Amino acid sequence: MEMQLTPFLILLRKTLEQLQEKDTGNIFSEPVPLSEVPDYLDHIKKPMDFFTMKQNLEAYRYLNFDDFEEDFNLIVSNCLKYNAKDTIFYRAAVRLREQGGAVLRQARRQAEKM
Ligand SMILES: COc1ccccc1C(=O)Nc1cc2c(cc1N1CCCC1)n(C)c(=O)n2C
Repeated sequence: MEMQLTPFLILLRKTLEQLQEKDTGNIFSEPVPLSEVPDYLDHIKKPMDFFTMKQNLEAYRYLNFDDFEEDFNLIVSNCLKYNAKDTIFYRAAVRLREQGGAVLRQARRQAEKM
C-alpha cells in the first residue's frame, strides 16, 4: 500500500533531485511552452519535464522504479525527436541521457536493496 511505499518514494524524491541537477541549461524543468512551440503536440504524444515528474511523484503516479525511469526517458527522447541534431536542445538531451543514466543506474541498485 501507499504507507509501505514511503521509503521507496523517499528514494525517488532524492533520485529526481539528482536528475534535475543535471539540467544545467534549465531547459528540462518546466513543460515545453506551447505558447512558444505551438506545434509541439503535433509531434510529441506525451510531453515530460522535471516539474511534471515532481507533480507525478507527489501524486502517487510512480509506484515502481520502471514507471519513474520511463518518464525520465521521455524527457530525453521527446527532445531528440522534436529537435534537429545541430541544436542546443539535441546536444543537451544527449548530455542529459548520459548523466541522468548514471544517476538512475545507482538509484536502481539502491531500490533493489528495498
Ligand atoms: C521559455 O521558453 C521560451 C521562451 C521564449 C521563446 C522560446 C522558448 C522556447 O522555445 N522554450 C523551449 C523550447 C523547447 C524546450 C524547452 C524550452 N524552454 C523551457 C524553459 C526554457 C526553455 N525543449 C526541451 C524543447 O525540446 N524545446 C523545443
